[PDB]
Amino acid sequence: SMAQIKLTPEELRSSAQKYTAGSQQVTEVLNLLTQEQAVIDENWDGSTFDSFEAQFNELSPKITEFAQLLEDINQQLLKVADIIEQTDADIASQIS
Amino acid sequence: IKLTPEELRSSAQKYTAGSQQVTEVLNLLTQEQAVIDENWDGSTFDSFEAQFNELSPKITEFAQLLEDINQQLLKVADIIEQTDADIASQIS
Repeated sequence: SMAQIKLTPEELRSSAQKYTAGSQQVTEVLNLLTQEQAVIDENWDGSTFDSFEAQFNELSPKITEFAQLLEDINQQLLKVADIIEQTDADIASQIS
Repeated sequence: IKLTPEELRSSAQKYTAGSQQVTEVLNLLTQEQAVIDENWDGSTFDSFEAQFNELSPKITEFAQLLEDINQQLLKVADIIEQTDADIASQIS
């Protein structure tokens, strides 16, 4: 329902940008450190970081789930923003 | 350990910077989730709100893990640096 949305198309698009920037950063961190984790693993034998590696692997899927949620929110806000903007265009031109 | 103290410290820096960046994103977008909720009445946005809220605690756990890894890498680096100095002194 459009009556419930108190943000303008431009405001929706400003918010959206924060979510996509956020998604990209979280992904950049995850990928960088996923790699660090392997550099360490390869260059360090023993069980001394086994608990860290297991906690990391277990949390990792939560982190990719998060990055994709943020990107999905960006996409939805963008689409809703276009819909509302088009609604204003139509009301202004089709209503006398 | 095939890694020098310097390499360990360079790696540690990445974990702590990553920890901070992940936390900053969570913080910014937690605030933005509240702005949208306050400015979008009804239950339409409830699904995105719910997913975000469920994941939030795990994002916090993840940032804390990165900082813990950072701190241990730094401790290990200190230990190995003393070892390097003792070996060098012994041979010299």
